Amino acid sequence: SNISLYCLPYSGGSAAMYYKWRSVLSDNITLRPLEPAGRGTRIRQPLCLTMVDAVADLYQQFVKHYTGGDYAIFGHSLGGIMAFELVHYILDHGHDMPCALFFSGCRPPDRASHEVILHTLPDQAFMEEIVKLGGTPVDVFRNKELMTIFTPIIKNDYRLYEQYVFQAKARTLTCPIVLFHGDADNLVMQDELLAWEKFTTRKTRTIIFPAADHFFVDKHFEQVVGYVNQTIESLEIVG
Repeated sequence: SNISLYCLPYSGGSAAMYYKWRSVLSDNITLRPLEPAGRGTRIRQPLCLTMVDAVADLYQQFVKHYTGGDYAIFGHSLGGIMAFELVHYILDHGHDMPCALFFSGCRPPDRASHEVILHTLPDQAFMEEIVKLGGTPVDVFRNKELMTIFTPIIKNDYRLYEQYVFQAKARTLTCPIVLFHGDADNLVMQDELLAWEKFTTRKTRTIIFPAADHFFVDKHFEQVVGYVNQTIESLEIVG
């Protein structure tokens, strides 16, 4: 059979971070990067206003290639919160349960709080703070051209994650959850990820990348896809 893997990017990111995944993903996995509005291929679209609007926006993307087969969802950081909210929104529409879900660099949705509200800082102070936190690569201040166009986009995505307020759901997921974590990640508290297990009736599994920061998802993408591959291959054998 075939399975489509929908991938959501981190804050400030675009679907193109996942284009390179097509060189390691299993041959019966169809890559389906989902482009959030206002960046990448959807740069002309207004930026989302609230998490619920951003989820409705991605669902419209989802239903451009979704015909009822098997599927999984991967998201990194904000993309992981959006993946969580999006799956329940898909289920609220009457679609089937995904095969598996991957939440990378993502604290549990009931604890996905910001210890600080950064999005209300002046642009200059915001970008210095997120460079300090490892919430974007430090080579971003090199090109000040790049920063001008880029700052509104990443600041909006921080606004979405900071104003996010978890509300419990009408259902427990019934698929496996896989969690990806870089042990040197300052924005994800390893101890907290145990709060992820109540959100599915199946096994949660955690994979820690040694000597890896927030952006292990790009630097070690081949290993991440190695695990996505083994998760899906393992479900094709035993369900």
